[PDB]
Amino acid sequence: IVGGYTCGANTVPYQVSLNSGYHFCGGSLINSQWVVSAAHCYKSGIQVRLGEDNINVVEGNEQFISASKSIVHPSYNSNTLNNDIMLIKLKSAASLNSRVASISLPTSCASAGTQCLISGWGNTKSSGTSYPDVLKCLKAPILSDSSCKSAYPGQITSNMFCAGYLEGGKDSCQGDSGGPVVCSGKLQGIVSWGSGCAQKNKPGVYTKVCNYVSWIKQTIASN
Ligand SMILES: [Ca+2]
Repeated sequence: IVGGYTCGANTVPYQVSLNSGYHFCGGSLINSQWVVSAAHCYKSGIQVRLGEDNINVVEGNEQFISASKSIVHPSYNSNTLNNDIMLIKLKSAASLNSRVASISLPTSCASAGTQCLISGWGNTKSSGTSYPDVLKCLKAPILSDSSCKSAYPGQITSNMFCAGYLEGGKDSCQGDSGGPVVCSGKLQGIVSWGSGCAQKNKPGVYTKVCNYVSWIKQTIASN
């Protein structure tokens, strides 16, 4: 997260870190057994780390649970990033309390101008590289479809939206991938892609979660 703030420990209780020997992506806990992330975060051997603040220090609220199965969206295209969503099942159910909690799925799509909270352990610099240990947060608005398409000609599908600031300076970044965009207490986006980070006229692009609620629910019901 570039141009954000330190969230505070366990203030984003649905935020998970996906670990394969090291943090590599965010995700969002959506029930005791299941995490939503980006398909471009797929790999084998994932351990889901819930209750994290400092990802390099055991602070007392962690739950580390290996994934039993990952399901990339049936129509994910890794070239275009269309349908950049993946479900991860935990081998055991997480213990839920105020520091580790699921986030609700949307019942309706969000509109441009809605304010959201984007979070993660990704790079905090727009030029060069610095990875935080503690969770970072950014409040940002959803942008109009027309401004999103104008920013990224030929690239924005109906399964994507832009959020952030066209002036630059405030965005998600590498290592935030897969993590949440939460608006009015609902998971509306997944950190997906962008050109660099926090660049002028190049906002963040996010998977439009409201399009996937049917698929998420039916997948959970049978897996
Ligand atoms: Ca920790």
